[PDB]
Amino acid sequence: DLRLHLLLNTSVTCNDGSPAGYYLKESRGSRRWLLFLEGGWYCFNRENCDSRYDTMRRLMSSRDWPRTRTGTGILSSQPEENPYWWNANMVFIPYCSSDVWSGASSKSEKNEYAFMGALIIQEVVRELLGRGLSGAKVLLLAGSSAGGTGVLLNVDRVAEQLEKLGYPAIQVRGLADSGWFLDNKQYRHTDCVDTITCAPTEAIRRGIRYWNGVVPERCRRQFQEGEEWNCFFGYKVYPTLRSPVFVVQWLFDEAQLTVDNVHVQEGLRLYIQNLGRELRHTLKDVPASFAPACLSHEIIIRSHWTDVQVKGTSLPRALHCWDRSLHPLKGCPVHLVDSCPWPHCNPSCPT
Ligand SMILES: *[C@@H]1O[C@H](CO)[C@@H](O)[C@H](O)[C@H]1NC(C)=O
Ligand SMILES: O=C(O)CSc1ncccc1[N+](=O)[O-]
Repeated sequence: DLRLHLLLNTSVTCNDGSPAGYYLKESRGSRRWLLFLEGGWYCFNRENCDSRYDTMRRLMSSRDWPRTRTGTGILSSQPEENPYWWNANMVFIPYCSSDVWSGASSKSEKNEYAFMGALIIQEVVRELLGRGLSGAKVLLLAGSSAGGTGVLLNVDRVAEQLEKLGYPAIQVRGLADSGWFLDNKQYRHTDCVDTITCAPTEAIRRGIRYWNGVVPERCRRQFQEGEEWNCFFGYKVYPTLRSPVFVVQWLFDEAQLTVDNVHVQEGLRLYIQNLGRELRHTLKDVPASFAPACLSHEIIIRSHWTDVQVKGTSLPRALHCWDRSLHPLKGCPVHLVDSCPWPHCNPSCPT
């Protein structure tokens, strides 16, 4: 079990102004720290944030959070379930800012909701430093879905924060799971007239303004004012990052298909095959990646995350090989992208 700590800086809040927080399980003597960002979409205007507040309130508020959570998958402390980092210090950071971890805005007379995802991460890091993180050798910022995009948006800021605080020896790395999206053509098209019809590029453009969203500095400098939404797309932001980042992405991610309006005749067959080919292409020059040809969503905190393999190598093995590479390796690969073109052409895909 990981134990809840609400942030001592109560100005760093979830959407409704309740304190943000983190769940922690320390591992005495380990100098590895895993900070995991939860996912769960986002909201981008008053109306759709209000709807999310009614039926997804745990993603907008800490008022009903339980005192503990069980660590699963990469957050498990059992080597049977987590061959990779079972002995690490484990941190689960709940997603309660609805801003893809990008926001830097407080609730105020002008703002019904606070969007503080970028500041939540910084505050968690700050408060963990007094709880043992100061002695760390590696801080792996991991995340799934919107949390995986959050890794891409925040990993270099965590590195800069620790450098400025006087901890240049902590190696900051990122693990982005299911957060590598394409701003591709939808299978069927609708103009952005409401929440359902609004494609992510336009929803994110609106969200950035609504959240006071922030993106990594080098990416911001490339795309400039009004175009920061580009930095939410992994293939565009990744080349601007300095921290080592391992990318986990199903070739046929269910969230990608959702925003593409895909729910099989020749037109759709070709669409799906082209999606997989495009995703594969974006990963060609990503040296640490794991991209199985499956229709699914998230992997790293699932209890059976050890089951899927690409070219005979599981994700926990690939992550271990990545660790070794950061000290090519014989029989210990880190770039694992399926080449077969249809979901479940890999027999190890989740059932
Ligand atoms: C609390 O968090 C806010 C927002 O990130 C920050 O500006 C402020 O300096 C923090 N205060 C303390 C005492 O850490
Ligand atoms: O959290 C989830 O399940 C999905 S998040 C997502 N999905 C698709 C496109 C963009 C995003 N966003 O977060 O940048």
